[PDB]
Amino acid sequence: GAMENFQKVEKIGEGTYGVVYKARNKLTGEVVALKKIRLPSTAIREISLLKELNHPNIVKLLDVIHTENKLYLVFEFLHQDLKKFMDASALTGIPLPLIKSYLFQLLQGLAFCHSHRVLHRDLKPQNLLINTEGAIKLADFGLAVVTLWYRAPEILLGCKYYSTAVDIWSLGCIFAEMVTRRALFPGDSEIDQLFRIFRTLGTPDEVVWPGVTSMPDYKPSFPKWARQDFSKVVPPLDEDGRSLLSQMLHYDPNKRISAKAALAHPFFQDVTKPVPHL
Ligand SMILES: CS(=O)(=O)c1cccc2c(-c3nc(N[C@H]4CCCNC4)ncc3C(F)(F)F)c[nH]c12
Repeated sequence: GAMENFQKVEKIGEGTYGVVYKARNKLTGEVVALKKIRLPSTAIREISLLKELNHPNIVKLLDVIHTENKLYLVFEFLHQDLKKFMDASALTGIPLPLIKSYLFQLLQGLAFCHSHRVLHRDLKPQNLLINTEGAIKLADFGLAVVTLWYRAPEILLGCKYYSTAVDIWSLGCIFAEMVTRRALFPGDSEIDQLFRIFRTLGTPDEVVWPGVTSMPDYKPSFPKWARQDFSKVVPPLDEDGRSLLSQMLHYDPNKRISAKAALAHPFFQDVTKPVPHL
């Protein structure tokens, strides 16, 4: 069939959706990442739309193959991801110029996506792919144990209708993690995740987040924790970085900085594109 054209090299992982292989296209010679999804006409169209969402900081969707109760997604292959790179840089830390470069590129990717009203919905270090050229790319565009660490509070509080702000939240959480070498909000249940957020950022109220007390899963019985200083949260990040990060972690989605506006932030005045040691 269609899949005879792909020579499996190795299983590279497995997710909620399905299994990912490193594979070789026998006709093009291309090395690819191949996702097998076990099985809808709406997914076929919504995924096919991702084939046109092409940007240098988005992993390239080469092919959508719907054959025989199975959907295969053929993607560009990259050798490393940010979770593994973070782990390999634990003793030393990712140098700030590279953190900055990565954050900048990811915001370009988001800006592009968000300009087309496409949300990612599920940014996490594992799905941010890096190469030897200094590039970082968004992968695994979510459609609409699964990690909760990068989930925006409006999602946790039961907002049915996400805005692009959910991605900015997630990227802020990733930025802080690259800086501190520890996850910002490592929740192990939805309530633990929400309360970890509250313990750092203050339990939100109508002052800081108009509408919060009407949200579907908002409970008046939530404990009232006070906000901590950001200088406590992400030392030794500089004032530009902390200012940007605070704007990316605003509780209210409508106050949260956009990707486009983040790209103009003074934090990026001295941005460069270093090459990492992989
Ligand atoms: C989170 S999961 O279960 O969905 C999953 C499992 C395994 C690989 C992937 C990838 C992926 N991985 C690579 N490379 C791997 C190489 C090994 C070090 N991590 C990166 N290259 C391209 C992709 C592509 F986005 F195109 F699908 C995306 N999601 C994955």
